[PDB]
Amino acid sequence: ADLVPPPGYYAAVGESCPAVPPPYTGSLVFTSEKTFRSQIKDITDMERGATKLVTQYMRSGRDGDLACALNWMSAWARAGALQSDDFNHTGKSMRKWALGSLSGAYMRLKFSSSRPLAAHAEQSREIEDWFARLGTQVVRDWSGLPLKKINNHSYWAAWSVMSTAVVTNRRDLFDWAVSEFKVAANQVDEQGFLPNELKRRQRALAYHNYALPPLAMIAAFAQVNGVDLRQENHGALQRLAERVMKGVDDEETFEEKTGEDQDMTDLKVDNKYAWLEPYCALYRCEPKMLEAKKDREPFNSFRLGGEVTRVFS
Repeated sequence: ADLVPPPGYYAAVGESCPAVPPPYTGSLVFTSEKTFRSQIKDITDMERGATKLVTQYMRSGRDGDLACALNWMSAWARAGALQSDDFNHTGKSMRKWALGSLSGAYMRLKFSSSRPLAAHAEQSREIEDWFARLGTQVVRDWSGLPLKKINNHSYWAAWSVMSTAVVTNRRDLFDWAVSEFKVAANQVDEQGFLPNELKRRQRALAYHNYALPPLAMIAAFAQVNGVDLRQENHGALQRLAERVMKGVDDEETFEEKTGEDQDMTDLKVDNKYAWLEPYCALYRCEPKMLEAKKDREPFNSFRLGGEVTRVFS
């Protein structure tokens, strides 16, 4: 049967157009900060602008908004943007993040019970082929790695692929994302830690928290296509999630494991707990987990397709 997203992505619509950043067709050889931000400017201007044009069409229904979202994505699609075989770790990291954001947003157009795309067949097909080509490329980018190398980058890659899988109806890509999810569930030790993110020393809590959104989104998407991943490695996802919340409350447990006082800069912002939306859709959340969900809504996370609250509701 055809791959589907969670119920929320079938939401009805409602219920000019700036010039498109030059499509990035270059080699993806970037610097991992002011330099980095500048090298990836057209990619950043794309991922934010397209997502916000989708968001605003889904809210407003105005038919110019749709035209503009599809002109933006189909320009990049038609041009073969981010397809290069010349890449470094940072450029392949950028390919998958951009796939992640744009496919996550376009999902709402693709599956809305309004059928916005019924009028835009050609441009829609240009965009789905582009996402499938990028999805096939991401798979190559993060395959044949030993456990020592499999970390947050592989998890977010697996989400970008899953998002692509459902948009393009590609079971090959679905299956890859589920396997990657399985590897990641197995990385979760008896205590709910990921050894590789324990290497991040003072950032190990932040990086543990950064792993939950991709993994929870993959579990949410797998479940609506009949693949329940909630009990993987004795409920590893729930084990990792619980452990992350004990840590954000009480830092000490991570300081004890890493021997290091934890930087709480990336546990500050509300966007960074958006994983509570798909997680509490999957697991019976306790009042400490539902309260953190209640007070920070509604979540906007570009990297997950924008309005995450609206699609888990």
